[PDB]
Parts: sequence; C-alpha cells; structure tokens
Amino acid sequence: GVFSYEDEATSVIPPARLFKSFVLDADNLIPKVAPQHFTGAENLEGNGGPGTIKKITFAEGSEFKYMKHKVEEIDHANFKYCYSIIEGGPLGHTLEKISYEIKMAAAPHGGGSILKITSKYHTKGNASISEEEIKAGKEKAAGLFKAVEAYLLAHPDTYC
Repeated sequence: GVFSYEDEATSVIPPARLFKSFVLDADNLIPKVAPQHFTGAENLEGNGGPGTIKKITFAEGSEFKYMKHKVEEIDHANFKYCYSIIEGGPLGHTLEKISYEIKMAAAPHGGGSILKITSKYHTKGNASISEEEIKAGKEKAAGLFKAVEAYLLAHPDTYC
C-alpha cells in the first residue's frame, strides 16, 4: 500500500538557506547539529545533485544503524529536494521505499521560513502503515530541523 503524509514546520532559517543547507551540506550538517543522535553521513554516489546517495548513520547507545538516502531530484527554481529510502534496514523488508520531498516557503514574518515536507511510505503487499512508523519517520527529520536552528544560533559564523 502507498501512504503519503505531508507536514509544514516553522524554521528561523531563511527559505533559500533552509533549502541550501539540506542539499549542499547535509552529510556534515547531520553530525554538526546532533552528534550524539547521529554518528555522521557520507556521499556514496553522485556529486550532491540528483542521482546522489547519502549513507546516513547513528548508534545512540552504540548499537549502529544505517540508512541510504538516494537524492532523486534537486530543483533550484522551486527550491524543491526529493530523495527516498532506497534503503533503511526493515524499510526494505516490509516497507519497500519512502518518497521524500522537502519544499521551502516563506514565513509570514519574512524572517525565517516554512519547511514543507512530504514523506511517502510504500508498504509491501496489503500491509497497513503503523502510526508509530509514521512518527519514527517525522521525529528524525524534525529532530534535525530543530537541531539546525539551535546549532545556527550557537555557532553563527556559518553563512549556510
């Protein structure tokens, strides 16, 4: 079964800089912003553009866990950024794929931004999606999104 879920999240980061950070620097941004929650991330394929693969990694209790996120599309006109689980352990075993789309928008105050995000859970066979799996997907992304603001306010000499 195909299951799409969309959210908007507010950021203190400006809309093009919100976009630019998650496309140009994410491999370093993950352990920059949350070094106990993630061990790091590494380029396995491409050049940071479409057809890129990021091996994203955590242990958080020393039990090592991995994802591979294929960057499928990057669109600088829309400031849209699309990737999926081509891999995330059990997300290949009873799920098959997770189709992401990060889209920026303006904040109403014009200071920071609104992050818009789709995550699309593809389940194997007739399997219904777990609410706890929908939550597990959101919480790692929302973890990094709140952590990059806290990082950017703690270490402001980055231009992003």
